[PDB]
Amino acid sequence: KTVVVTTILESPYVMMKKNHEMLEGNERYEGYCVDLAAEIAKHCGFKYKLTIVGDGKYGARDADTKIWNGMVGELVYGKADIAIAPLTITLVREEVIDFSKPFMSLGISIMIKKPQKSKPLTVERMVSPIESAEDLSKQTEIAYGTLDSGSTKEFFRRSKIAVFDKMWTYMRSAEPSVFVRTTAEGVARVRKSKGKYAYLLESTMNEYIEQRKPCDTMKVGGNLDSKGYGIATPKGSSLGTPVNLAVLKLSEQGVLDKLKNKWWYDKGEC
Amino acid sequence: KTVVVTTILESPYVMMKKNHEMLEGNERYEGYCVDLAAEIAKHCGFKYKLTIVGDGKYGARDADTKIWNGMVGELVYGKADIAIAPLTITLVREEVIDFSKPFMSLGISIMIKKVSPIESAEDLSKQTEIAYGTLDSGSTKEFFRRSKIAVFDKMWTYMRSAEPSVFVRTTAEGVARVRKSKGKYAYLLESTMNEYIEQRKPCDTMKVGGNLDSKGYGIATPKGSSLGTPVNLAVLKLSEQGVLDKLKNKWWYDKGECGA
Amino acid sequence: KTVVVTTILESPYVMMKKNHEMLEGNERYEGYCVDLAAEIAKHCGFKYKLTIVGDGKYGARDADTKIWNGMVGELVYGKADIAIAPLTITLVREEVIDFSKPFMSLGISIMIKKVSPIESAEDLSKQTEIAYGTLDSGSTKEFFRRSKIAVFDKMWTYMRSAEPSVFVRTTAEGVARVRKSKGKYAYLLESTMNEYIEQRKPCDTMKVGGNLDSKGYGIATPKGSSLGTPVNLAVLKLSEQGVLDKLKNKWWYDKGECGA
Amino acid sequence: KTVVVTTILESPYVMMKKNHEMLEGNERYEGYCVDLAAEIAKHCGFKYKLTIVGDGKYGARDADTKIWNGMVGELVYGKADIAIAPLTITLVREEVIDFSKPFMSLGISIMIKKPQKSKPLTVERMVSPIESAEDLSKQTEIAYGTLDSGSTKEFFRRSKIAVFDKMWTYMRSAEPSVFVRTTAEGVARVRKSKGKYAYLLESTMNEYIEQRKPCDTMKVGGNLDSKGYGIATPKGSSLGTPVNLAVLKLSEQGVLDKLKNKWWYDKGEC
Ligand SMILES: NS(=O)(=O)c1cc2c(cc1Cl)N[C@H]([C@H]1C[C@H]3C=C[C@@H]1C3)NS2(=O)=O
Ligand SMILES: NS(=O)(=O)c1cc2c(cc1Cl)N[C@H]([C@H]1C[C@H]3C=C[C@@H]1C3)NS2(=O)=O
Ligand SMILES: NS(=O)(=O)c1cc2c(cc1Cl)N[C@H]([C@H]1C[C@H]3C=C[C@@H]1C3)NS2(=O)=O
Ligand SMILES: NS(=O)(=O)c1cc2c(cc1Cl)N[C@H]([C@H]1C[C@H]3C=C[C@@H]1C3)NS2(=O)=O
Ligand SMILES: N[C@@H](CCC(=O)O)C(=O)O
Ligand SMILES: N[C@@H](CCC(=O)O)C(=O)O
Ligand SMILES: N[C@@H](CCC(=O)O)C(=O)O
Ligand SMILES: N[C@@H](CCC(=O)O)C(=O)O
Repeated sequence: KTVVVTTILESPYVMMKKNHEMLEGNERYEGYCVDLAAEIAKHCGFKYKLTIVGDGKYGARDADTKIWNGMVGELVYGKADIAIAPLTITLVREEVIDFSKPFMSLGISIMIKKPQKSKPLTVERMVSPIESAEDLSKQTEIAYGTLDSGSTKEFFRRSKIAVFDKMWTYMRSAEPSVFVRTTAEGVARVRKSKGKYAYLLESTMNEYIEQRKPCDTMKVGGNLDSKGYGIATPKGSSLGTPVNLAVLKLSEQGVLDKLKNKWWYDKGEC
Repeated sequence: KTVVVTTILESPYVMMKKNHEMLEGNERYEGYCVDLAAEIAKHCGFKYKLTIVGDGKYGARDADTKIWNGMVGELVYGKADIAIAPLTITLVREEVIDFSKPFMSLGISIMIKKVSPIESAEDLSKQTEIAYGTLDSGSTKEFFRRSKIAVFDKMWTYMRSAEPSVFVRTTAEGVARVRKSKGKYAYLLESTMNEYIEQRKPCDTMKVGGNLDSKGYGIATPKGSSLGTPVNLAVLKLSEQGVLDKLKNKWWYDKGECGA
Repeated sequence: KTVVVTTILESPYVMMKKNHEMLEGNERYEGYCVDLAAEIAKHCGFKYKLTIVGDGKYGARDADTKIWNGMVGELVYGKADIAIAPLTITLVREEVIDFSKPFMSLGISIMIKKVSPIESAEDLSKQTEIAYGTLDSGSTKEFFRRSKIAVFDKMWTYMRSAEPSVFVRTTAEGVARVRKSKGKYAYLLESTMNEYIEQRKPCDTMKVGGNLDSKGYGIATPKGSSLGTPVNLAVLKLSEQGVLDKLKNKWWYDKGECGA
Repeated sequence: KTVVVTTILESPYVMMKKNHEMLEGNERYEGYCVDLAAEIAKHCGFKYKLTIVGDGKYGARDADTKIWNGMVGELVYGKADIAIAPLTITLVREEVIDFSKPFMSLGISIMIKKPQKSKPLTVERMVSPIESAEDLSKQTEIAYGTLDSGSTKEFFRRSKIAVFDKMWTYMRSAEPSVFVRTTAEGVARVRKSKGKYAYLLESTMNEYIEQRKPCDTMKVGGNLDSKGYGIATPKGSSLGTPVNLAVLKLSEQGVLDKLKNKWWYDKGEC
């Protein structure tokens, strides 16, 4: 029996190959997550089929409707067996699905358009109007937002820290809406907003986008928190312990480090 | 029913208080792990008693004996109910005990005395002038022993065949040996311990290069115990509430007895 | 019995003089390989005739047909008696023809137009901005095809799946493509050819990095022929007498039509 | 049946391990040649034993008696089957034994004691009294010699080049004898002669000795010629073709390059 591996289209985790029109099956996709699935299969023998989540969402719970959407919803309602995707381990998600040990460490970072070089002996220096989350919250000329139906938005919603609470209070009543539907949409907003929009995304995606052309964006400050990506399985499933053991084996063998190096830094430019 | 909490004396995780002679119970202990244990107990809602492991070892399996020692042995053999200590999450340990989600990130680092010719670990393995060792009965030693990476294979080949014994009994003794080696001995240890040592007086040791790999400390529970899910949710809630970051800042950088 | 010698038009190995239209026989050819063939004939004591291979290919076997072309094909199928030419000694060729001892050392080198950002082979593979190719039906292409090293595997994967065809038909064609690419294309060729090109006008190309590997040119002879031992002894005698070094200096640095 | 592999005690080709007193068999020795023999065995399956030539000589054709000695001699007379050792491919040797493709390139170089750095804005410069071979031949205040019963001595003996002929003419009638019995003896002579002795050895050994402590010797100029080391085998033997094919396989596979890098440059003490 073949199990369903749900995932989301997000570079560099899951990207379509250039010649993907003539290919079929799992060979159309490429990235970190497809290699992770291949290594998981190598550890524990099973047949898997790569599928993309229908709504293109990571997962969230509506307050009034109380139905999980995205990959978490797909896993909860039995439409998938395992989610090998950049899914953030959160307390609310852990109560409805099973998470393995983290395979990648990350944190919430800020993305802004890279400032032009300041000419004024004849040294060149780069100065950005945002240096930390606190000054980003204090100012009001640059709008900021997160990804809709994501872990960062829920983190800001349920944060009792004064700075993060202030940012959330600004976000919930910002006209026009500062929330985006996709990471690429947020990066496009940052690029075309001429320095008047800051995107709050994970540090891994931020660094990856900064490492590729045209590299007109930069990451400012440090990470707002420390989290991780976990492989998710439904509650009471027989694939949880083998997946956790496989992740631990890959971590000890150094496969994860080599995968990160070959998918993030060996493919950068500029 | 009071829950026995095994732990090890390792700064800044667990320390003996200055007036611990005139104190009883858990009130004679201080550190990151003490506050973490207090918050875990508050979240779960149980009474706990802090106990120090009889042998100052984290845990390992002896060859041709298959007997666990340290806090891992204290857990597999029913002598303890939970282990709130800087216990590295490893593949070998996870097959006998239940680990929660990591609460602190870390990695293997190199500590030398205060140009830094050694720099990275590859250059350290490329030079026989400087000796390097690890802590015995620890995750770093097992990581080096089982490593299939070529560089780490050469490092393990050196350590296993070296006279005198390049391994050390305790982390404090290892950093002392580094201090008194006049730049001839290098210590391999956890990144958090290295940072804590290098931020303290006399600040005669420094950390060179990045982390060799990345692991985490987890709260360990006996396999099949009923405390695994509650402590896992407690760790997740503490991480999302910013408590773990504030505790690390309090016990690593708030004091800062050095100029940096 | 006149011995048919097959060779390829490559500089400075074989050239068609300047007034070849008014010359017949071997007198219309010049170069390192012509002098080497003259020395080999003088040592062994046989009359020889220089012929140019019909197709300007060094030699390879095509998949699903198992037919050799070029000088290797000229030797395996009995069309030639000996091959004095810059023929790289390779494992696949050695199983079908007899190679003598190498008479010239060489290696695979990278060249671009006139500090180079490309630097070594690893950085060249990493930077997708610059395209790199290889001569068709040569030993470099087969070296990259059969290579199991990861970096060379990436290079070969790029070359096979490249649009337009990153390969070239002749060495001069690749030289011209590098010259007219304005620093966008890099050529992968032999070290000796690279040095000869870079030491000639207009001196717009330079060799970067070191040598990817180390190989040698050998005098090829049909398998199980009576000429193998005499030509091997002749090559050894020429090497010990310093004739090969003298010829290389004459044809590589004596002229030197460049600013260096 | 197990064949006999004859070797020479030369570093870093064949070296004894520190704990070689309690070891037996092929595990006693270490170096480049033992790994070469192991790879040859892996390519073509056979059982081999490592022996050291009795007289400790590479091989030379003794005049008058016309009897070969050393590794070449013991290969000719049947007491050895294959010589995996730094044996130079020469015309005289090729006529009595078989030689494979060269597995390592080399040349004749000059070894002199490293001079002290010159005191003279405040830059420090290194100046040596010998820069090439012809100036070494011209002067007479510095003695120089080669290895007895070696390939370099034979090369100088039959060389018709004017400068090499002049060096040979000086060498044959030099008292006390400038020739040494072992490479280590010549290096000791260079070190203890306080700049009044130059040792002519192969470039590989010269570089290896340069890279190790106390590194008080240096190589001046360039190689006098271009040669190579071959895997010798008796004339009309069945092991010549498999040995040649294995050498080609190792060269194309990159094994030889990594072996040479690990033995010569990885263990650099200076
Ligand atoms: N450098 S990285 O982000 O690619 C990365 C991050 C991590 C890795 C491995 C790598 Cl390569 N393994 C750890 C795992 C190992 C054991 C301890 C924590 C989990 C279980 N999680 S992690 O700390 O999130
Ligand atoms: N900054 S730190 O080292 O004290 C640190 C490190 C980590 C924290 C929290 C903190 Cl404060 N939480 C994560 C946990 C949270 C959820 C996602 C990964 C695990 C489960 N583990 S971690 O990445 O090892
Ligand atoms: N200096 S050079 O490249 O023209 C050159 C290169 C080489 C020469 C001679 C010269 Cl002049 N001879 C050797 C041969 C001689 C004997 C030892 C190795 C082979 C057999 N091959 S080589 O190392 O490929
Ligand atoms: N760089 S090195 O001296 O260790 C070295 C030197 C040589 C190598 C391989 C290496 Cl790694 N292979 C060549 C061989 C390969 C094929 C072409 C010439 C011989 C047959 N001989 S070589 O040119 O003498
Ligand atoms: N990785 C997040 C989504 C990305 C983001 O919110 O920035 C998740 O799994 O929910
Ligand atoms: N904290 C580690 C020990 C430190 C070390 O490996 O030196 C463990 O629990 O195994
Ligand atoms: N001279 C080489 C061809 C050069 C190349 O590989 O580009 C040969 O004989 O195969
Ligand atoms: N390699 C040489 C010996 C060393 C030398 O003469 O310098 C030989 O095989 O004879």
